[PDB]
Amino acid sequence: AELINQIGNRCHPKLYDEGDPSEKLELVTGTNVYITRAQLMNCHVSAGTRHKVLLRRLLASFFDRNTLANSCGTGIRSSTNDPRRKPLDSRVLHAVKYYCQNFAPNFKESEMNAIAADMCTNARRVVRKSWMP
DNA sequence: TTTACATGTAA
DNA sequence: TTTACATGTAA
Repeated sequence: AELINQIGNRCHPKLYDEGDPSEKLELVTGTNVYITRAQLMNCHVSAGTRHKVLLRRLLASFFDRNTLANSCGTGIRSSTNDPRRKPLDSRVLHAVKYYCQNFAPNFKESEMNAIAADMCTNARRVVRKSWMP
């Protein structure tokens, strides 16, 4: 095919393959991280060219608010505040980050970790604390 | 009310 | 310098 030489879009190859929206795509080959075509599509539409928002929508696709609130972001170091906070799932985080650094080669590791920490930080400012003494 | 991005801290 | 973090801001 006349298309092999091209760099191509920096997205999931099957993403635009006309197919079942509920089909589970492996986000990055050999990571065992899956997402539905429809949901990955939804992440890309929402983000457009904003790699920062693409990171945020992918992370919210795997991690709900309570998981985010109880996580220390990437966990390169342990938490400053609450040592019971576990890192966000390391296998999911690497695949998501690898997928976004591949979607936007100027995205740096440290910007990506800073966004992941902010997700958790936002989840904690929203989660309502207990009203017990 | 929520959150993407900004600001600046503590260790 | 780095990184998890709470908070400020704008929409």
